[PDB]
Amino acid sequence: KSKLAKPIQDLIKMIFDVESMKKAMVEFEIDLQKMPLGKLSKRQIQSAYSILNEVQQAVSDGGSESQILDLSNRFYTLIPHDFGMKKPPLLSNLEYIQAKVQMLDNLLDIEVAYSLLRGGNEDGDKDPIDINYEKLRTDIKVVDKDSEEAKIIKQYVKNTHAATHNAYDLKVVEIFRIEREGESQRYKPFKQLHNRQLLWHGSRTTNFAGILSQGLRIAPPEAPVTGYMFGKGIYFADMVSKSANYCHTSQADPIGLILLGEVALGNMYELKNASHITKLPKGKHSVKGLGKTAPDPTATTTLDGVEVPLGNGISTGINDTCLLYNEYIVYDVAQVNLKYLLKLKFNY
Ligand SMILES: C[C@@H]1c2cccc(C(N)=O)c2C(=O)N1C1CCN(C2CCCCC2)CC1
Repeated sequence: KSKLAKPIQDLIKMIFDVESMKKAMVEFEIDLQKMPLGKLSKRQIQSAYSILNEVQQAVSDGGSESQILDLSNRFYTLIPHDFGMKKPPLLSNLEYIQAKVQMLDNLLDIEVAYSLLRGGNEDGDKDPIDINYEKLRTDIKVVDKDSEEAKIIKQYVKNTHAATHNAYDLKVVEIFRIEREGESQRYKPFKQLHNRQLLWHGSRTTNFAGILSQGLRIAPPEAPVTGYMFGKGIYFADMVSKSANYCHTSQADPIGLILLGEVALGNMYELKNASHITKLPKGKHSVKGLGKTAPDPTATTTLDGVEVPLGNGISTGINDTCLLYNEYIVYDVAQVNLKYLLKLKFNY
């Protein structure tokens, strides 16, 4: 049996849950009878990405309906969908194409998790849980719920829930301290930057195998450029609930995982409105999209020399902005050191 503490064992089981992967696929409207979990491949997935890129361009540039039809058929022949009774939606609007891009990002992470699960179980000595754990190449510890550390994170959760995000309250079930192999080393130069902040990143549970094993990643050149409010990078929030939203929990499935990462933001190219950044201005290290509401700066604290904006949310006096709440973007994967993973209970 495993010598990993119960919470960590539970975590590993959650991350590698096969039923979760299938449910994710079903929700994406994939036909699991024609495309089962065990048939997902990296190559076939990458290919869908090019079709979506092409059809997005066609729509954007006013190509022919038949170009669009032709591309739509190719996508669906490659990735079989089940629309049940309904007629298959064509790939002729950008909102839908972006939804499909999102699906592909999730499928890739699911392929990663499934391949890891099914590989390298050769050692009959070690408990399967520990074998799977080790595949995450991440040192994980339970943070004691009655430590100053735990106390600070709990407050960050408590205080920074948004007003408009009132469908649920949020309880911290468990806090893991995590350290991905080689990440400290990768991050080390950015310790020289100022304005290092501890920020939220939410994703579906089914992404965590890829995230822990591979770190947070920036979208391929191959993926359409159209859906990203501030270009392709890694996005974080200072309001717990704006990130928690991206867990895709439900009353039916109320348990999610969310990250806190130290993010080396340096000098922030502050923005109000959409813009596809490809290069950052002179001596800027990150982007901040400014929001109408943000934690009160007067409450911000320091955890291990990283800023924790755990104040209750207040008006920022900025109105000429689209966003309701802040978000922060970096453009180099090395500018992130993940610090904690929280198991969250969404009380709807
Ligand atoms: C931007 C926003 C954000 C802000 C702050 C924190 C987060 C976070 N995960 O915590 C997130 C987050 O996830 N966001 C998504 C980014 C990807 N798009 C999609 C657009 C179309 C192409 C596929 C991607 C949908 C919204």
